Amino acid sequence: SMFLPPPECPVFEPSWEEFADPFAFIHKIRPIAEQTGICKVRPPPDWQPPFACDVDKLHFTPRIQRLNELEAQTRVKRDYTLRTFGEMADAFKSDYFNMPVHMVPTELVEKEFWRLVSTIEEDVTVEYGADIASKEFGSGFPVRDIKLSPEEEEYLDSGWNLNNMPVMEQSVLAHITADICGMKLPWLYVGMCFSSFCWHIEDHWSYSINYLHWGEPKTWYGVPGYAAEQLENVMKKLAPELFVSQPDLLHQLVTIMNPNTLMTHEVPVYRTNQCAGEFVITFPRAYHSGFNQGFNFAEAVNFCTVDWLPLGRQCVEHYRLLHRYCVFSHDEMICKMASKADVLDVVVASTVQKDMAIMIEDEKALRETVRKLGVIDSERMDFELLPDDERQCVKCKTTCFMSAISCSCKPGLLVCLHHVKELCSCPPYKYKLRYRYTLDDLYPMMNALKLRAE
Ligand SMILES: CCN(/C=C/N(C)C)C(=O)CNCc1cc(C(=O)O)ccn1
Ligand SMILES: [Mn+2]
Ligand code: NI
Ligand SMILES: [Zn+2]
Repeated sequence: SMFLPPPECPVFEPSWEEFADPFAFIHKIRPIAEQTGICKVRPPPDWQPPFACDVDKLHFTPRIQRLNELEAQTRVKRDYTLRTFGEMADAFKSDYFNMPVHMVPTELVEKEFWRLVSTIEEDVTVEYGADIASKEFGSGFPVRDIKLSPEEEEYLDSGWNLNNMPVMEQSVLAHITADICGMKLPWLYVGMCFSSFCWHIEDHWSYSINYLHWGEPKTWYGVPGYAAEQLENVMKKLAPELFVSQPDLLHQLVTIMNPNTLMTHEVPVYRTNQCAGEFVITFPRAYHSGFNQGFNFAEAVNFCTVDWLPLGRQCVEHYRLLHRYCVFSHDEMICKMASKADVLDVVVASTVQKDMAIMIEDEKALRETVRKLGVIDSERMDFELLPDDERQCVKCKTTCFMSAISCSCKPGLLVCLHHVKELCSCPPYKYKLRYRYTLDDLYPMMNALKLRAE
């Protein structure tokens, strides 16, 4: 009546053989899990990585969260150690319910969270150590440096050690060297009761893998990729403030919204309580949100497989339509992988080859189009050398790589080939096509992938 819990998302309990290879396992579950957006994976009972960080020596400054439904919050933002944060978090939850922490039922915390965010008259604020870079704070998983124990060493090379997943051969980012805003490095989340993550999808519609190392559960809500635009239409009607365009990547607006509201508008929503030692996997373009039941410690990483690759291209097209900034150039990634065709995994090579064929035919059509507009002059340009802010389309903000148009009248400015008319006031003969590759350069790059693929 007040809150109706969404149905449970799928839970998988792989055997050790199934678990050994995460890419194979994630591909196998895709038919089921992509219908729910999120799923939970319980590792085999003996897979128990030991936790390595320290409670007194690592510091962080958490974000302050006002728990108000539909209120705009920025997606990324007093000093605490893990010890002092834990003391604050435990006292908060204990005092809130006047109970011991392990006695507060998860169902009650969930009901209370949704009551609390709905009520104007409540002004409950909490703190969340969110989006902490593993660079500075260190990973919860073992990494090669401190002398590691034999127990720690068993997990250095695990496929489910989140440090390794981005650099394994079946990762399409394995041979990519640009630093990509942390898409290959894990991020940490130090939670307390009611600290929350707003509704969002991942950069470039990537997967995410999320591991709860220890503490009280993390409650999730998830929506399948197929329903993403449904959800966005519901949210735009109820909170249009969130859909006004932002000046950069760091100004993304997000919010808390009751999943019953989505369910009332026929958006499918699934839930789970993720406990210590369990993974949650989010699928491409799968909206998710949630909150922590109490003091806890989680680690997550973006993840990009051969299954994701075609969706990556659709994402950048969607970003262009919305005038939203890219984290990296998808075409640049594809061309980097083509330049390493000889060392790619053969299934990766085959998949890149297919995406490259689409890229080449689209580029051919765009170049024919701008030529018909009277852009005659051209010059090769190594787009990859330019900082991102020097190669964004004036109009749609896409990061250019394959080609762009420049104008001697407006020095430094570029547009992508969809927006030739938006660059400058001057006639078309004053423009120049700047291109990374000739069409004749591209066909052999694609053939190398084909040879590798066999
Ligand atoms: C892969 C980690 N990541 C990238 C970090 N930022 C770009 C800094 C994310 O944005 C993950 N998405 C936010 C989020 C946070 C939580 C959480 O607070 O536990 C759960 C699910 N998703
Ligand atoms: Mn996320
Ligand atoms: Ni437009
Ligand atoms: Zn453009």
